Amino acid sequence: NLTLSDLYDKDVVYTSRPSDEHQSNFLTGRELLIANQLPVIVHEASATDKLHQLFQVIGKEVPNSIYTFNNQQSYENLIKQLAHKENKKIYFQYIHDETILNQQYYALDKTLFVALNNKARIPEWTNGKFLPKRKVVKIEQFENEIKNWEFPLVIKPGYGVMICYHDADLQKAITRIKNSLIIEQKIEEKANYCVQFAYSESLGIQYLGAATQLTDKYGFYNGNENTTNVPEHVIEAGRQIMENGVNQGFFGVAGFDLLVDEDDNVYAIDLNFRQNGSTSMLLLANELNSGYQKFYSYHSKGDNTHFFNTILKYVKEGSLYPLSYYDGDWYGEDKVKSRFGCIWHGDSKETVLENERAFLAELE
Ligand SMILES: Nc1ncnc2c1ncn2[C@@H]1O[C@H](COP(=O)(O)OP(=O)(O)O)[C@@H](O)[C@H]1O
Ligand SMILES: [Cl-]
Ligand SMILES: [Mg+2]
Ligand code: NA
Repeated sequence: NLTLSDLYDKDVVYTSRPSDEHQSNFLTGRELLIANQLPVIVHEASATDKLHQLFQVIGKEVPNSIYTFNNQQSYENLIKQLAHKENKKIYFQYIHDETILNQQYYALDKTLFVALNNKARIPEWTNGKFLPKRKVVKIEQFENEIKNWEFPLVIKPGYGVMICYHDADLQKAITRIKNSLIIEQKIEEKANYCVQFAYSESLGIQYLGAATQLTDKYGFYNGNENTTNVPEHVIEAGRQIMENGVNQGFFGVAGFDLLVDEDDNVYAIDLNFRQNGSTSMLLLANELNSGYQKFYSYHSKGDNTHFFNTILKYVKEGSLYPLSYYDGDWYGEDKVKSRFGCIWHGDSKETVLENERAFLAELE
């Protein structure tokens, strides 16, 4: 299976940190087990002895090719040092301000990265295909325009995504809104997929697989599950979107949130020209039970020692594959909440989800 160094040239250094600072630090370790030879910028608390212990159980090692930082200033100074004095190109997962690093030191064209990930611009990347009823509306005209829409509908920035089923939901959304907004019909989906692809010049476009997104009825993220039953026309919709981005210079990993309705129509509701936590579930498939897999993340309830030791219990049982660990005790005992990203895997959904619930009960 592919690793990230297969996609990125030797001069690239990778950061998955968003520009909650502790949650952002926790994300720096997200890709460590798939990075291989790619150097990764990681918070010190994301690679303590606790991470080494978890990886050791499953026969993995922490990459030696990490650069660490411990606060905002050290993060920003490290980026400048690598680009200005070590001839590195920085591959970002999230938009960073120009004061941090001028565009000429980006591994991937910043203007293209912003355009590919701009939700208002989805129709450009699908060539007008795969769209629900959807309009981009300036905020001053929004309240009057929204009266023309039937429920259920979705409001997105052009607060986060606001799914509205009725007038009460809409009035709450309007209060939170008070330059542009996306209004979209809420599709009554029978399936969703996050379909993922990689590209490099030597490899061409490669389909990596797909994960289902677990979301509540308001779209809030509750994890990702494995799936091998992706319809060919869903894969092809994703491949077309990938090719559109690649043709303008995209390289690396991308994932597309594709919904399918009861008539098998495909809707592209979110394009992520960047990777996510579930990319690791696809690329580590050789080490996971294929029966059922669920990727998610968890926070300490307070006692970081009990959090870690409960995690270690389940890792040693073999049900729980550790991906990332932010050690809040790096700041002092229980001063900051530890955080953990992982894959539950096993023979069936029933047994795996029972293990997850047992773990959550043991924590609380
Ligand atoms: N038009 C839509 N129809 C149905 N569900 C939607 C729609 N837009 C968003 N959702 C739901 O909300 C979730 C989050 O929306 P998304 O646009 O993917 O935002 P994010 O950028 O936070 O991923 C989706 O995964 C899906 O479950
Ligand atoms: Cl843009
Ligand atoms: Mg999404
Ligand atoms: Na996106």
